[PDB]
Amino acid sequence: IVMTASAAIKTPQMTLPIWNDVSDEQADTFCKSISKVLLSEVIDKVIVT
DNA sequence: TGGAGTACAAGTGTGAGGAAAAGTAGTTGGGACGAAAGCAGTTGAA
Repeated sequence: IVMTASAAIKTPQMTLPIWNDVSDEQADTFCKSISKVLLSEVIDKVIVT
């Protein structure tokens, strides 16, 4: 912050307030709609013959 | 009964020897407490 005035922070974050009518089950479904999903994450095996 | 030759010693010049403790002659030994970060004008080619 004080030195270097870095536009490239190591861990840039963003805090998102959710509404007062949206629930926790609706919000956990919502976090999945944003997060990056590699194709690696859904693969159990790759068998190559 | 006088002289002709002649070895024994009194007597006279030439250099050659003797010695030592000082110095100097050739080899070998030895002398040399530093494998740091995000960042920026220049600068890579697209």
